[PDB]
Amino acid sequence: EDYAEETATSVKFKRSVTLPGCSSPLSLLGTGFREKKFAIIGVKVYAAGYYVNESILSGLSAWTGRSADEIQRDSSLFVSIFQAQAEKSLQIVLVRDVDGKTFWDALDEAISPRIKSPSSEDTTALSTFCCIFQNRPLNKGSVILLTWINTSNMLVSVSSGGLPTNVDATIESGNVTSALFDVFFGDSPVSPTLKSSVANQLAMTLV
Ligand SMILES: CCCCCCCCCCCCCCCC(=O)O
Repeated sequence: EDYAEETATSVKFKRSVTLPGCSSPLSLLGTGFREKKFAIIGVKVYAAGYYVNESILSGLSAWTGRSADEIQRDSSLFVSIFQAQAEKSLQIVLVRDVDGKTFWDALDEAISPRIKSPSSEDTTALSTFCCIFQNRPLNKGSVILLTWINTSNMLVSVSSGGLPTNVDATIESGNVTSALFDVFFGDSPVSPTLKSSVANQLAMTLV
């Protein structure tokens, strides 16, 4: 159809989308959910959809004909996706309210271990990134867009509902851009389902 459904949360993701600051429409490559245990039982925090400009597919021809499992366990393939000279974006849709401390804790846990010694440029990028979320309630239904323009530039947008239409911030930092990608597609993805979904789709596409 025109929309895909994320199994666990039932959140719908349009298969082809036009995103803020992106010239060409992007195609949905995978979906998944992120769950976390704050107390006793794990709960679903958000649904996520990863999009890519179809132009990056040609750049992954070295992996043609590989299985989903081979693709999933190949770090070089995901690094190649990150390095591709095209636009990619992650659409996060909150399925529960997220308060300030919860948000900062998660951001710190994701960034800090990956950037032990931030450069002045990284600090500036992170400050700009955080400013967008400061004094901003992240209630259920909120949509966050993390768009990769290149290996060092990202466009970030947030809405309280519906796909953002504006670019809230543009940041420059290879370390921050790389760190955020690793959060979702590295060895310990926060959303194993999202990574597996992307791997499966790539296996079908790189045939
Ligand atoms: C566990 C609650 C976290 C709330 C997630 C809100 C989405 C913010 C997107 C910015 C990326 C920050 C990386 C951390 C991702 C994560 O821990 O789920």
